Amino acid sequence: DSRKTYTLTDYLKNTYRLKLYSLRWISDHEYLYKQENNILVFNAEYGNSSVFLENSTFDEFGHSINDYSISPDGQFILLEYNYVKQWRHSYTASYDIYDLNKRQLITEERIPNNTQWVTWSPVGHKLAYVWNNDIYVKIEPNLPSYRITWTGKEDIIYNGITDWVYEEEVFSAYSALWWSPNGTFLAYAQFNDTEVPLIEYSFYSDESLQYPKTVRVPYPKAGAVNPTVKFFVVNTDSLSSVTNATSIQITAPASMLIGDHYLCDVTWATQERISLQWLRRIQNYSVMDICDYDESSGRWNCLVARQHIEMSTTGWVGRFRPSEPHFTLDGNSFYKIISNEEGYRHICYFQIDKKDCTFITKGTWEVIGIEALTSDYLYYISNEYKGMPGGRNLYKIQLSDYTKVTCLSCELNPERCQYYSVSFSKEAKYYQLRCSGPGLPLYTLHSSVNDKGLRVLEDNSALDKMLQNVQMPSKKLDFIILNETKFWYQMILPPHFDKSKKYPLLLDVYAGPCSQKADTVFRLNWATYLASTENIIVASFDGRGSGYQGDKIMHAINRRLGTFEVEDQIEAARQFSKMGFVDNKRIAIWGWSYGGYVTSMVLGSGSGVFKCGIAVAPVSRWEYYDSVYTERYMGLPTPEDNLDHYRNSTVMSRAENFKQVEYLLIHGTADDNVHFQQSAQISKALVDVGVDFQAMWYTDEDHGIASSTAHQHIYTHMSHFIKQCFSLP
Amino acid sequence: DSRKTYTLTDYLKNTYRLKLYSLRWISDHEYLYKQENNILVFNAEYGNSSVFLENSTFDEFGHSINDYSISPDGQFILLEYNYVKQWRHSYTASYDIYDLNKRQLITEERIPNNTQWVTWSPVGHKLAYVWNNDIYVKIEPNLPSYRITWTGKEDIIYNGITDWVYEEEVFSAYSALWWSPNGTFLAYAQFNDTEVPLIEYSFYSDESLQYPKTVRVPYPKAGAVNPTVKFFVVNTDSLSSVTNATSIQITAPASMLIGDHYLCDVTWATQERISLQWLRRIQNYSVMDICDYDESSGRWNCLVARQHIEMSTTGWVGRFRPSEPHFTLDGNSFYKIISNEEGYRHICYFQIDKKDCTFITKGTWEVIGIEALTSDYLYYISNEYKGMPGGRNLYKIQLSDYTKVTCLSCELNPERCQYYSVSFSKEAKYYQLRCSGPGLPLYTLHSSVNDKGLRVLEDNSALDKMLQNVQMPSKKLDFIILNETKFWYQMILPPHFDKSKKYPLLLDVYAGPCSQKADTVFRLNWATYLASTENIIVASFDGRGSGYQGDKIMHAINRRLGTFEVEDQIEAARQFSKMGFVDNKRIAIWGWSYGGYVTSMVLGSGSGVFKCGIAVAPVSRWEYYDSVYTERYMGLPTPEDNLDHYRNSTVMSRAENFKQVEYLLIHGTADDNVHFQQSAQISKALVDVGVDFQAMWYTDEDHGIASSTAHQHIYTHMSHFIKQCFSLP
Ligand SMILES: O=C([C@@H]1C[C@H](N2CCC(c3cc(C(F)(F)F)nn3-c3ccccc3)CC2)CN1)N1CCSC1
Ligand SMILES: O=C([C@@H]1C[C@H](N2CCC(c3cc(C(F)(F)F)nn3-c3ccccc3)CC2)CN1)N1CCSC1
Ligand SMILES: *[C@@H]1O[C@H](CO)[C@@H](O[C@@H]2O[C@H](CO)[C@@H](O)[C@H](O)[C@H]2NC(C)=O)[C@H](O)[C@H]1NC(C)=O
Ligand SMILES: *[C@@H]1O[C@H](CO)[C@@H](O[C@@H]2O[C@H](CO)[C@@H](O)[C@H](O)[C@H]2NC(C)=O)[C@H](O)[C@H]1NC(C)=O
Ligand SMILES: *[C@@H]1O[C@H](CO)[C@@H](O[C@@H]2O[C@H](CO)[C@@H](O)[C@H](O)[C@H]2NC(C)=O)[C@H](O)[C@H]1NC(C)=O
Ligand SMILES: *[C@@H]1O[C@H](CO)[C@@H](O[C@@H]2O[C@H](CO)[C@@H](O)[C@H](O)[C@H]2NC(C)=O)[C@H](O)[C@H]1NC(C)=O
Ligand SMILES: *[C@@H]1O[C@H](CO)[C@@H](O[C@@H]2O[C@H](CO)[C@@H](O)[C@H](O)[C@H]2NC(C)=O)[C@H](O)[C@H]1NC(C)=O
Ligand SMILES: *[C@@H]1O[C@H](CO)[C@@H](O)[C@H](O)[C@H]1NC(C)=O
Ligand SMILES: *[C@@H]1O[C@H](CO)[C@@H](O)[C@H](O)[C@H]1NC(C)=O
Ligand SMILES: *[C@@H]1O[C@H](CO)[C@@H](O)[C@H](O)[C@H]1NC(C)=O
Ligand SMILES: *[C@@H]1O[C@H](CO)[C@@H](O)[C@H](O)[C@H]1NC(C)=O
Ligand SMILES: *[C@@H]1O[C@H](CO)[C@@H](O)[C@H](O)[C@H]1NC(C)=O
Ligand SMILES: *[C@@H]1O[C@H](CO)[C@@H](O)[C@H](O)[C@H]1NC(C)=O
Repeated sequence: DSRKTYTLTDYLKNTYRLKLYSLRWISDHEYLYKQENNILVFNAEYGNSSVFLENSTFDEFGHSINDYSISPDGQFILLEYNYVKQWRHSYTASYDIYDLNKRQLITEERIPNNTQWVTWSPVGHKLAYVWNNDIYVKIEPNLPSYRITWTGKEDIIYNGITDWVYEEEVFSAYSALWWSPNGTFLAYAQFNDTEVPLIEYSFYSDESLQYPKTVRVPYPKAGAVNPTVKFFVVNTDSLSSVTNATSIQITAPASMLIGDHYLCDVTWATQERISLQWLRRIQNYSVMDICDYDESSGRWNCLVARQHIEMSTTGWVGRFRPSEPHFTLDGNSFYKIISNEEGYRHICYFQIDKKDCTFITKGTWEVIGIEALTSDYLYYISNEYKGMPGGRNLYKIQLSDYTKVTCLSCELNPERCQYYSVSFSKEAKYYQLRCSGPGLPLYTLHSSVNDKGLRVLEDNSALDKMLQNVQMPSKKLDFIILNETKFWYQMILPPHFDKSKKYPLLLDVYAGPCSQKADTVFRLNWATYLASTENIIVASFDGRGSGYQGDKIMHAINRRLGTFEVEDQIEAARQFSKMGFVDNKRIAIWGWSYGGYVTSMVLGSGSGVFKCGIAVAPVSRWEYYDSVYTERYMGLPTPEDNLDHYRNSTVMSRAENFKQVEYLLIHGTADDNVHFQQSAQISKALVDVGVDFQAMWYTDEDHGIASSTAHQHIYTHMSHFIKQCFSLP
Repeated sequence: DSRKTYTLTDYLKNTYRLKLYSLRWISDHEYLYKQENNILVFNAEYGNSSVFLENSTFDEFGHSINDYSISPDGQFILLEYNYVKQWRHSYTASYDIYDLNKRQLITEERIPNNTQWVTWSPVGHKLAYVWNNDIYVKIEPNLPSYRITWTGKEDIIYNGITDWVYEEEVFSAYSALWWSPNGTFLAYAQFNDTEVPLIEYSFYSDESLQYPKTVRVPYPKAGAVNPTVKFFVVNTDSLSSVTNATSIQITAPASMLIGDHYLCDVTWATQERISLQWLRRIQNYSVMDICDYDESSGRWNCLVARQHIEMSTTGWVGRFRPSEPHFTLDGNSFYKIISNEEGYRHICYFQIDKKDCTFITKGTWEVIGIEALTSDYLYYISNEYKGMPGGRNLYKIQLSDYTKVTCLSCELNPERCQYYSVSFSKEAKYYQLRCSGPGLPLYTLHSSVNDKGLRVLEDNSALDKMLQNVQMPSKKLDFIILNETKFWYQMILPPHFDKSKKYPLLLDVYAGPCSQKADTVFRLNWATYLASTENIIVASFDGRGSGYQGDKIMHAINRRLGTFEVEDQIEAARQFSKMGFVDNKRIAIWGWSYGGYVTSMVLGSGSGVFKCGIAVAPVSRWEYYDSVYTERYMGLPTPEDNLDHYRNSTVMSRAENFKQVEYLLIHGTADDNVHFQQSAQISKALVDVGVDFQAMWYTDEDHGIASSTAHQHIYTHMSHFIKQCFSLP
């Protein structure tokens, strides 16, 4: 075979790029698509397009624009620039608004610099933005903005934006604003972090900075004082420039107010009905309030009879939080994914006025998400097909007869496509399917009336032809049995794999709760290079604690992080080592983040299975990590709750057992998520017992270690380490 | 040869231990010594002893006693416990006083906990101590203290103790108080750090600490705002007669007050005469005031007729600071080591009111220090003997005839002993000689009346026996000639050194200004292991900028750090190749501190000479280092002064050239001296240009990386690295 292999440089320089087709639906019939930096509008039925915005119109703009956002009526475009990253989702930017009718920039009443968040209303062209932690509303892009809140205070009071923990662990967003469906009301949360302790770490910046600066971030570690939260709704149709806006508060239910709690979901039901879910700090009890606007009062009333309790006896509520309700047109009923009596996640149908919900799906598999809802059909994604928890397909269920379930993606191309996501148009007249494996990604457009496959948007033809000239690895997805339970694994196998030769094996671990590392997704990554060029098998295993297989598996690690999920990785590797094609003298393990924790726990286990391993930004002790995530799984680190297990599940306590392995420990110094602290305590424990190891800090890098140069450097360094570990003397 | 080598474990575990003879003179005739944890008092003349304090007297004390000190009158002992290290010299401790006459502890009016410094008066049993940054005086150990200052303020005002930079760079001590010779007056300095910027860094502490602490220290980096200083004298004899005794200020001379300046020396001359040396921020100009108590005004006056100017046209003043004066009994004249007209440091004799001094020693060699002064003789240490700048001997010069110079130590044991220090009794009636190489340390007692040897105190016989059975390395001390100038080097050579073989060479570097790494000292260290077990030649070289050889050499790097001292190390490696016993494919370089900087500069020079190197806690950019040290050699980092050279001598600017070498970078995270910042910027610059390298951080370790476990871990880590660098594959 004279073809080149998939090398480290190919991964690092992105030589082989997957093609995408990211569209944005603007109506029931049309979508926007960025082609050649021109924004085109497409008609879904025929495939014809027009140029909505020529790539040249902002040639004289002055700044490089980061992103575009067209108002829902197509009259305005928000130009985003001076982008400055904060955390995972948060950033600041400058904004300008361009009038699409006039074909001119608006120069009056501009959105301020250092704006923290901006959003169009869902209909028309109102704006709401947050600046210096306060909310502002613009009825028209050129008009003076109304100031909604006056309490905004850096690191202390947050209006319409989340603090650190709510951004990272609750909403997965900086935004804490929720327009009503037609833009009449703007709902928002206010966070108060007054008593929340600060994480502090050094930032070194450019060489020219003489004194490092100290970054200070309100961050509750497990057991610490949490932010408090309030919820408000303001009518944006009755604002005055003369009087200050009035925000109506909707207070949490009594069952929440008795102790610490969170706001975890906000979902508008109708123009005049809002739902909110609240979660106790002890995350096994949550309640939904359904609140109606009272025209006489001007107030929002949440009737007790419309209250819905969701709890768990085996673990926490929801995969990472209580799930999202999907309301019908009239908002009188709704659909919601919840754990059934057998512990599998399925769609339940609720009346707003009734306590008992009715499950409309069932079986030993799970609904992943509800994707669209019409009066006749609910569309959802599940891993039902072929009983493969790592595959994903689109289904529809007839609302008048639940026996009638149709798979819409299963048979389109079963050899190439077993993992789908979907994007529906405004009223679900059309949908885009995005197949992402096991073959190359495939984007297709369909119409809902008879599920016609209209056309192929992107089939990655170019890439296919290029990859033909490369010795690409294959992927095996299979299972092993442990106490009569299937647990799935995948192996990235070298080209020309020979079952009679012995290969070194790298165990690629994440293994966080609800994690899935064995799936049918096609990926070009570090593992691709390891298999193709270095002839290493890269395996991953989903053991106890993994998701999408029911709560019996998922909740196995409840109150018990660093136990079964760690043990199951060792057990999988033990079993892989007995296969004929695995060199048991050369088994390695690595992981990032949660997987760095598991890797570290595995290496300190004393198992003798692993010769070496690499931990990148690992958690080392659960009390160091954030409250919302940690306590979900661990409860509170007090003697009357779960302290003994917080204390038993540290990497540090296992330091001695590292004496018989090669360990590389890596961490960014500006990691705001898993603090450098965590690795600092590992290294010190190893030093204290006399264990040699390898280390690398990345100056000013965060949890992603994703700056272009650091990303190349880390993978280069880890490759040297693995190759050295696997070299035969 | 079948003897064991000197191994890493021998070094790390202190297998072969140097015996010391640490004595403390308590009078002209007696000294204290610890034998089997007892404290014996010795008669110097006859060698007989009694037990002064039984090793059992503080069994029921209830604390570990860190140290003790007896009042000069023998009446009390100060017991130090709860010792907590601060910087290089500073610490805090608890103190009890034990009455040696009544033979009981004092329980009344105790020195408080967290005391920063305490000292007995030179005579009697007065105490002065510093607590919460203020000075207190007890006339009697059991009576209430008199408060002296009320301005003390944590990190802001320091009374009687130094701030960070004065401690590290100016006084090499924490204390900033000075009792007059009979204890009447207490002089002290007051430091004001109000506007000095803070270095900030994380300290992680024990694993139990949930949030890391931020250590904040006033620390002026180069060109930043310095502390200001004031000087005061209080009459402690007046304390019990007056409510609040006045601290009389002695202001700096006009020539210092025009700009930033330092107090660099305080020395009492008589009971009523104090001398002070001040140094301009531009450290090539210093002024000594000599100040008399004016009995009729209660004031201190410094006559300009007694003011002495010390300046330098070629560099800074002094080796590291203007030298200390030694006053004759009457306080009307004094001796001082200063640079002569040829650039050599020699003893000059001054009358306090005549500006021209008389040199009493001369030659192409240097006086190291003045050790004692009697009415007839001055005793000093120089490197005159055999023109060996790396040797040290004690000399006696007759004050009534300067042609009469006797070397007291030169010929005592010429092959074993070429490096001496000395400890004189109170009125120099006896002296202990401490020989420290090139053979095993040898401690001997001598009487000044006749300069006859009284007895050997410690000869290290035990160790000599053990070392017979070990294949010890040898040391070659010699010179090479560059541009008509002698430049010294030493080599630690493996046992059975054969000039016909090619050996790997490690260049052990420091090379800061006035450094000396080529000397006659006997050391048991990492180099001993590398030569003995690993058959590596370990070399060091004293190039331009090195000390004890005159200002032509020392001042060569003036305003030009990171040039000649770097180039000369490279050139030294080339010359060691010429010698024909060096494997030119296996030349390594390493150093700590200034040596880490030079190592890094050498490795990024592009010379091709060195295969690999290790930098531990390096400086990387002069603007990151402290003002007093950096500015001494580099002046100010401003466009008008020396900014261009500051910017030109960073490690980071040579990042691209590290592609040619193997590099290991090591730094303690809690380094208060050379901030982790310095290594954080090296790593980032290397990541930025795509260079692979090895790294190790040491959690909560400081500049010394001296905790027991970290010390073993770092030398282990470095050993593996050097061996891998040198291995023939
Ligand atoms: O960063 C973290 C945690 C992980 C946590 N995070 C976990 C995964 C989660 C997530 C990731 C994905 C994706 F991979 F599919 F995209 N989907 N989800 C998800 C979110 C809500 C409901 C269902 C699924 C998004 C939030 C956010 N903070 N660490 C935890 C232990 S080590 C570091
Ligand atoms: O830590 C430092 C500096 C070094 C400086 N330090 C330099 C050495 C100096 C010193 C060391 C020694 C000894 F090694 F012999 F004991 N003697 N002296 C000394 C002091 C005053 C006068 C004469 C000699 C004592 C002060 C104190 N801070 N760095 C400078 C460049 S990298 C880090
Ligand atoms: C959006 O929905 C809101 C809420 O129903 C509408 O506001 C109401 O409209 C009704 C019907 O005309 C009026 O009688 C009420 O007085 C309004 N209520 C409030 C609270 O304002 C609003 O008209 C809709 N907006 C758009 C643009 O369609
Ligand atoms: C944010 O929360 C803090 C409580 O952590 C509030 O401050 C308290 O307010 C009450 C009533 O005004 C005072 O009596 C207390 O002294 C405050 N407590 C503390 C610990 O500071 C604060 O008012 C809240 N801010 C907002 C805007 O809601
Ligand atoms: C939510 O989790 C907590 C913690 O596991 C549960 O509280 C425990 O319940 C029983 C008592 O009925 C005992 O096992 C423990 O004493 C309780 N533990 C703690 C820490 O309080 C609680 O029952 C859970 N909620 C639900 C609905 O299951
Ligand atoms: C001892 O005298 C000093 C010097 O006058 C007093 O310190 C002054 O106190 C006043 C009032 O508190 C301050 O405004 C001055 O700035 C202080 N000066 C200095 C130099 O510190 C001190 O308070 C006196 N002590 C007693 C017990 O009276
Ligand atoms: C220590 O020296 C001081 C300062 O000279 C002595 O105090 C002086 O003593 C003489 C008496 O001989 C008096 O005339 C002065 O008034 C004193 N001066 C001051 C400033 O107090 C002191 O007596 C000496 N102490 C001892 C113990 O000898
Ligand atoms: C597509 O074509 C139809 C005519 O057949 C037209 O009405 C429509 O506006 C076109 N859409 C776009 C986006 O160009
Ligand atoms: C943003 O900053 C620039 C540069 O300082 C300034 O000229 C501009 O007016 C600012 N924009 C707004 C909306 O204030
Ligand atoms: C609105 O409220 C803020 C803060 O409470 C106040 O400063 C401002 O003057 C108010 N304006 C009016 C018009 O009431
Ligand atoms: C040493 O011996 C002499 C007697 O010759 C005696 O006076 C002296 O006190 C003794 N000193 C000690 C410390 O034992
Ligand atoms: C310290 O200096 C500041 C000026 O920076 C001054 O305001 C303060 O009074 C000083 N404090 C003293 C000398 O006690
Ligand atoms: C001190 O240093 C500065 C800068 O090198 C210089 O301009 C000045 O003349 C120097 N003083 C002496 C006495 O050489």
